[PDB]
Amino acid sequence: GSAQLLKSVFVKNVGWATQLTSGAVWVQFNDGSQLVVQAGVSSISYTSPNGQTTRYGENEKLPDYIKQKLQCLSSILLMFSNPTPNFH
Repeated sequence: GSAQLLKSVFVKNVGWATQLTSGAVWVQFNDGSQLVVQAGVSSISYTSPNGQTTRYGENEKLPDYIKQKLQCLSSILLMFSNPTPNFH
């Protein structure tokens, strides 16, 4: 793809993440499901294309597949661990 700047990021090419200016990251996976994550927040919103959105909070348990896909988001957290004044 011939493009300079991309506002979407592909994780492992298993999922696609859209960067929102409000600090929200929308990550869709290849299985057709989508996840909404807020920066700095552990409570995420998972949407399944069967018409089922479930909200995960720190007081909520993920099923196997949900935890599995959530694991891939760790890469973005590590990307924020890059030596920057916004990191401590």
